[PDB]
Amino acid sequence: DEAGITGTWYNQLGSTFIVTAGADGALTGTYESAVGNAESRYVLTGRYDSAPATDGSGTALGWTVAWKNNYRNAHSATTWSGQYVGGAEARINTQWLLTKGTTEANAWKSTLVGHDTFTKVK
Amino acid sequence: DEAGITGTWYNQLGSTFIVTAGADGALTGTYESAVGNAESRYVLTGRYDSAPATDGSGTALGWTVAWKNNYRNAHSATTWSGQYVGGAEARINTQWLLTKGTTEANAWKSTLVGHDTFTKVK
Amino acid sequence: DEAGITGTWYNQLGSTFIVTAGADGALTGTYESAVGNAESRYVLTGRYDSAPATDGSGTALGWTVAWKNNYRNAHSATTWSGQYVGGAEARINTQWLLTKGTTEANAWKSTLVGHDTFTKVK
Amino acid sequence: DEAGITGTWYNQLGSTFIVTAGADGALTGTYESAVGNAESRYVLTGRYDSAPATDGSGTALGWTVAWKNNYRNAHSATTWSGQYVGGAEARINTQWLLTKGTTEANAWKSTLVGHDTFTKVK
Ligand SMILES: [Ir+4]
Ligand SMILES: [Ir+4]
Ligand SMILES: [Ir+4]
Ligand SMILES: [Ir+4]
Repeated sequence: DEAGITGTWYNQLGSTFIVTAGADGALTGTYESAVGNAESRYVLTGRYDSAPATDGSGTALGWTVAWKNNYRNAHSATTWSGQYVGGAEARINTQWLLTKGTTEANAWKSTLVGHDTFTKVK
Repeated sequence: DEAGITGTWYNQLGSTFIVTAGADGALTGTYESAVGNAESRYVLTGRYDSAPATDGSGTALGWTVAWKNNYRNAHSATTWSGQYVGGAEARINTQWLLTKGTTEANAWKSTLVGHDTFTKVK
Repeated sequence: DEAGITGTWYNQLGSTFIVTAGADGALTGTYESAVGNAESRYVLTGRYDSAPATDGSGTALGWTVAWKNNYRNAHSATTWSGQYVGGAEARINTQWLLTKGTTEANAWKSTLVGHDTFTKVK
Repeated sequence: DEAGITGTWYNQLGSTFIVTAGADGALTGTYESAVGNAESRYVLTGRYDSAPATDGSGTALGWTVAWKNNYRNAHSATTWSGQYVGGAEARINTQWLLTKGTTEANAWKSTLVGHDTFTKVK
């Protein structure tokens, strides 16, 4: 699935996700959010199962973005956990955790949860 | 915090997390779970905010492990979203998402959620 | 929104959710899952904000189902946290947590996470 | 476990959770948060598995609080999904989802995730 994951992806919020899969299971690329305190590109890095079960199952994968680059620092980070589903309508369906730096007093409200779907089009 | 994150960490389940922080905000290392379908070490990769707010806030960070190495393939992946808290009792408090490859029929039950705390001792 | 929430709802998995809103903010009804270890109806109970912000915001709400009734006991429970969005395309968008009874050894893998969308049609 | 769940519980944040279990599997009571936009008591309602597996497994359960009462309205709701563990150190370990009413534009950032542990003491 190294081939199928590599490329440009778009989510329901209009975010852009550009990624390269390594044969060992590495994922490198950049992310650009369409929402929130973000601006231009951010590095992403991750892992994917480089030998998925041959039974029509998705390919598990994950990545992280620290929301710091040359333009802004949102003092936060998001990780995406999900699976790549290939074929004629190729999808990466994910749930994500966004954590932001907080004082220990405010740690209870430090983590947002949500879900994104990525397609090759739009 | 590049200095404080780098090193060996242990969580409440007895898992071992060895990590190196880059100055640009990179996190590389290996993970060894004490539970589940895992055996020996797995690559991890991630991002961390390399310039945290000076106000006593934690440092946001995240990483991913694809549960595939030379011994086993659990066809799954876990991402950790959380923050590093330094000082005399240094902690990485996280929530994690574990996704496993599934058929689209079973995608509703593909994702486990939980939380880990890492300390330098134990 | 007491009026708009009350009624029969359907989610993307084909599940059926029948609910009555009280004026005090109570939610009572029954749930029938289309997937998993479930069969016929299960009681649900919950709360909703009975005075939402007049600014075009959704109405926060939640409910719980213990997966035990006269036919089966899945020894689990699911809670839905989300918001009701009214108008011509009325939606309840939720994320859900499904916890199952486990031994303390297996507690790390006790909780599934996912998301459901409910509409009045389909 | 109807007996063991009923009573007053306290979490790591210093919140107070007073609950009555019905024999059918109902949970009614009040919640008082020690943090956030809350003040005095809020109704809670929920479900619990009223016949847990005899194998040393926890008892699955869940509840909801809409953050509206006579004093304040936070336009939000939280659901707790978890299990009751009895014995000499009785615990309700939960993960929780807090959703707040938002505009559809801001729905991506509407949901906080976290975890609470409740004990009978402190
Ligand atoms: Ir979806
Ligand atoms: Ir904790
Ligand atoms: Ir959705
Ligand atoms: Ir805990």
